[PDB]
Amino acid sequence: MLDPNLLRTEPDAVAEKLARRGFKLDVDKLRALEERRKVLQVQTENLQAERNSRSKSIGQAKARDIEPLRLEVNKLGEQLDAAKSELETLLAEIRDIALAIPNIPHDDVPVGRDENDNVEVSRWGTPRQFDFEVRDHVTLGEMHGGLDFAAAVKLTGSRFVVMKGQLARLHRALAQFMLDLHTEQHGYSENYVPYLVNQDTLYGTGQLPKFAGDLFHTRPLEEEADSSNYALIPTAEVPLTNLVRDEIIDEDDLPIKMTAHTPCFRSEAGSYGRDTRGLIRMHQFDKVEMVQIVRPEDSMAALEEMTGHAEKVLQLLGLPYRKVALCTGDMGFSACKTYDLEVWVPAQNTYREISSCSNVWDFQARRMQARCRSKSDKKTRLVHTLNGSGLAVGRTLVALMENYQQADGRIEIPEVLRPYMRGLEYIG
Amino acid sequence: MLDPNLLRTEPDAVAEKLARRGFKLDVDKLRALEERRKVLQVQTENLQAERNSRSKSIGQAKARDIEPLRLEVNKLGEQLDAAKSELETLLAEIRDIALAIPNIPHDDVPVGRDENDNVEVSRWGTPRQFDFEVRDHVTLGEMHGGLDFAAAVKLTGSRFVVMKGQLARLHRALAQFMLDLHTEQHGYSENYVPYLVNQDTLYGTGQLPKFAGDLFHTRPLEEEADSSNYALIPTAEVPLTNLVRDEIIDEDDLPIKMTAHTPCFRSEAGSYGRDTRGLIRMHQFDKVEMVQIVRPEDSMAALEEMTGHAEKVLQLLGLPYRKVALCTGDMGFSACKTYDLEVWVPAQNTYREISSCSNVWDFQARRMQARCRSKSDKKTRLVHTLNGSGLAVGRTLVALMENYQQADGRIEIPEVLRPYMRGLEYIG
Ligand SMILES: Nc1ncnc2c1ncn2[C@@H]1O[C@H](COS(=O)(=O)NC(=O)[C@@H](N)CO)[C@@H](O)[C@H]1O
Ligand SMILES: Nc1ncnc2c1ncn2[C@@H]1O[C@H](COS(=O)(=O)NC(=O)[C@@H](N)CO)[C@@H](O)[C@H]1O
Ligand SMILES: [Ca+2]
Ligand SMILES: [Ca+2]
Ligand SMILES: [Ca+2]
Ligand SMILES: [Ca+2]
Ligand SMILES: [Ca+2]
Ligand SMILES: [Ca+2]
Repeated sequence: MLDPNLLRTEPDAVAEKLARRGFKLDVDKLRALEERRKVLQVQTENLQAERNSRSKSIGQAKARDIEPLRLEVNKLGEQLDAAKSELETLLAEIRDIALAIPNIPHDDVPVGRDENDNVEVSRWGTPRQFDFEVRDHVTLGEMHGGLDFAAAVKLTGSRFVVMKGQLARLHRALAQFMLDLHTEQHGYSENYVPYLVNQDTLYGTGQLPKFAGDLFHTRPLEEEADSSNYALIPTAEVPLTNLVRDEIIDEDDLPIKMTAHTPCFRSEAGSYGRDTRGLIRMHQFDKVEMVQIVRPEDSMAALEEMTGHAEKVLQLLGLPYRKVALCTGDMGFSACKTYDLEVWVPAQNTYREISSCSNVWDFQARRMQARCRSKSDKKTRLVHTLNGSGLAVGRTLVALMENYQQADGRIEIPEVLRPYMRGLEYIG
Repeated sequence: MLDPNLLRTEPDAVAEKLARRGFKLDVDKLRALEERRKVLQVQTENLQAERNSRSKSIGQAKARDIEPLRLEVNKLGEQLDAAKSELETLLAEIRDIALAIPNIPHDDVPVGRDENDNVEVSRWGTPRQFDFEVRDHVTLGEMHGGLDFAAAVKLTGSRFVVMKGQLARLHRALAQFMLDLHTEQHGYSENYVPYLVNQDTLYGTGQLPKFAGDLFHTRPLEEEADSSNYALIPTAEVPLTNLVRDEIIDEDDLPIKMTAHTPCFRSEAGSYGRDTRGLIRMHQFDKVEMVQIVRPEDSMAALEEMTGHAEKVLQLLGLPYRKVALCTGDMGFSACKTYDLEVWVPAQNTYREISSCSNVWDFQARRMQARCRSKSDKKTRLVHTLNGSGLAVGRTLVALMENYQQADGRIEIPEVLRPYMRGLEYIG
């Protein structure tokens, strides 16, 4: 959600910023609704005042015949309810527009139309030169009998996997290493969160109203008929960021740095036939998430810090990657500025996204009413929120298996993971 | 699913066994449906033969006028389709009865009506005598700021939790310790499984057709409209046992011992107001599961082995418990024989279930068509399946926090968990 006073005072300036993302703001519709709203607001508030006044006249006369007065108040009450419903219908119309508007890109963001207009910022590591024909992680998984997509189709359907034996152990070791790194070295506090969330949570981080189709939704439970319309989380960013919903945080307690390891569930609608083979694009994947709740003036510095935390995962694992500044046309709905880390994937002869690190500015904080106050200044402001993959575990397994594969298909265990695998040097 | 030949040859004997569970088998209805089935089966198979024959007469005459013959075959085809639909309606009626029948209890199971008729088999450890008033895990969680039920209601709703900081780390350490124990010492192979499963999987392990109401169901995805009617798993027993669905296993490859650490999702319908406070009864809980696929003659020995594996978790953690033989009236739908382990919970002044270990006999194997064959004997048989909690992680956290609490609320970390917590001795 953008600042409503910024949409009211300068809508042409906002429309100009949003045009860089390729989003057309309907300024004329917003203006026409806002002008009708002011007419209905005055009518409604006059009816509210007169009804409140005629109700007090009854109580007055009750002490000192209240029948003609009771009829007057019941007609006024009907008129007010009608005026309030008509006003509320217009408010819902404004909201349907307001809540579908993506975040204003920060000036640091380079202008572009799509991913081909993204800017490379840095590169670390040198892609391995192989003495044999590179096998992809799917072929390597079949060789070890460790990645079974056919069993997952039998259990569920497409875009699911069953991992077995040592490769399952390896995927667990990766998550353990990530959580320990962020909690022991990077100052994040660990969290266990619900994997099902309500509508308020989804509106809070921006999945609702515009991206219901990106989620798996659960039918309500019959003994919780009106309070269990839930959706599976698409990322731990959703429950973690909402932990500060309706809160006033003492600025001394900022930054709040949270980490979680969760499964993530996505419908993966559209882009038909893209990443059909393997673990890159699944309906269920594990991800170690980093979330930061910070003071408005520290979010740009927190983005650099949190991106470096995700980069450290790749560096310690010895995985070559490139850091990319996403352009205006390739950013997510909530982001005002994003960096993607793209890991080297030897069988694809390219870098593939393994992390997305974003500064959300005050966009989710406005929706959640998450604020901070200095006891000194004695003034509240909305916080800034940030989220970053540290990392997507399935895609890290893809990168690890492919970069560390041996001639016979054995997987060399990265040095930093060996204490997580009882000092095991190779799988196979 | 029970043996259909056993329901046909001796239904009174089966009804007698099932009566001990408090289940009334409708023998008269099954007999009446079975007798009508034989009438419809003969009519249908005669129509199938005559249609196949009149179709061959056409091809014959095509080489040598085929119009009166084509009309005859189309009328026969309509008659057969009608006879097949009528037969299929009767088959669905038999199935609705057959697939709602619980497993026949094994003779080892003591006869009883409910949990108060269960038999204690053994006891290990001595409940701690405290020098202060015992705090429950909810009060201890508030003291540490580590178990937050209010944040989870905000994120989702009731029967959910948010764990924060060191108590979240502890819950993770418990799962790590369990998976390592079973994989390193007990011969289980680790697995990463889908947390969403299809209808075939749910029918396979017995959740369907009778217990749809015990599950969270997801609405179908619009781009997978006819293949995404899924449910969240209530236990890793569901995806793990189904890994042998439609398989013929070489008996040399038995036992297949599988472990997984997953979240588990349950609607928790009924028993209103039971275990309202705390982690004992949640909509989402973590559990380290053990599953065994064995030869029919080894399942009773495998039950003792798998129960001992769950007991070893409690012993190494220094948690007093009691082993209970469930009576006929307290067993789950699929089980033919179950042992429950009940851990000491100091604030409740009682033992609470932390594990359920079952021999399912060939009940799920029949539904899944999971079989084994000796290359020697050259004869197939249905396998036996077994499942056991090793353990429910949330309830282990309850037991750990309460049994290891200090006077000031600090949590002493069990010795065996200290290598999982970087040698940390206490939380707080
Ligand atoms: N369907 C998918 N299957 C597997 N991995 C995926 C899938 N979708 C995304 N990822 C991985 O998850 C990472 C983070 O996803 S994101 O949508 O870009 N961003 C977020 O979810 C933020 N909360 C930061 O993690 C991606 O960089 C990618 O590595
Ligand atoms: N709703 C719940 N919340 C928390 N823990 C639960 C809940 N339901 C069951 N458990 C725990 O999970 C254990 C196993 O559950 S069970 O239904 O008895 N049996 C199974 O699921 C079998 N697959 C063996 O694990 C129970 O012994 C109990 O310790
Ligand atoms: Ca501070
Ligand atoms: Ca974001
Ligand atoms: Ca992205
Ligand atoms: Ca063998
Ligand atoms: Ca069972
Ligand atoms: Ca039970």
